[PDB]
Amino acid sequence: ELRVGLEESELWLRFKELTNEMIVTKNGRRMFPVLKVNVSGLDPNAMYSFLLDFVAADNHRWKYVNGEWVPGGKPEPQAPSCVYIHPDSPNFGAHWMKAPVSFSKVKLTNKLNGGGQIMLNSLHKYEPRIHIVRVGGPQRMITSHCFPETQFIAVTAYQNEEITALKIKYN
Ligand SMILES: CC(C)N(C)S(=O)(=O)N1CCO[C@H](C)C1
Repeated sequence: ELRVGLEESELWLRFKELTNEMIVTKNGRRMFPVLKVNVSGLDPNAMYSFLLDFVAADNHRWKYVNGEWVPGGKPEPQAPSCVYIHPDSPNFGAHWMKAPVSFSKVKLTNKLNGGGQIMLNSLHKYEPRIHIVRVGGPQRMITSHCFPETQFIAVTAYQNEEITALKIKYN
């Protein structure tokens, strides 16, 4: 059976219990912590691409009000995020299972850009999600996995200084 697991969950849970924030910039900012995924149960000889997107967890704008995050009154439909292709893609099952798949080079932006960068809406809450994509033929398959532990609000600067401190402590 194809098994997907989060590497360093105990660390992500420190961020999650404070409400996690990720910086977005015009040119794009890399994530900390980095999403790292443990994958077993692939065909070592089959061909796969690893894809990363961000699901809007709710339809609301969030704001830091008197030391705490609160959702706004007026929900809007959240268009799905664009997909980031892991740069090792496409690759053999063996490549993906030999070490954690690390999305260290994805950059989160707030502006529509040349490409590479993934544009998110600031003050929206996101749930990272991967798609493992077995390419070509009649054996083609997608398996998707969400990482609730890795939820964050996109921000142009940190609001909760406890997050600022954890980011620095562990970087
Ligand atoms: C676009 C193309 C290169 N593919 C990844 S596919 O094999 O035709 N394909 C797309 C949907 O997911 C499955 C893996 C089947």
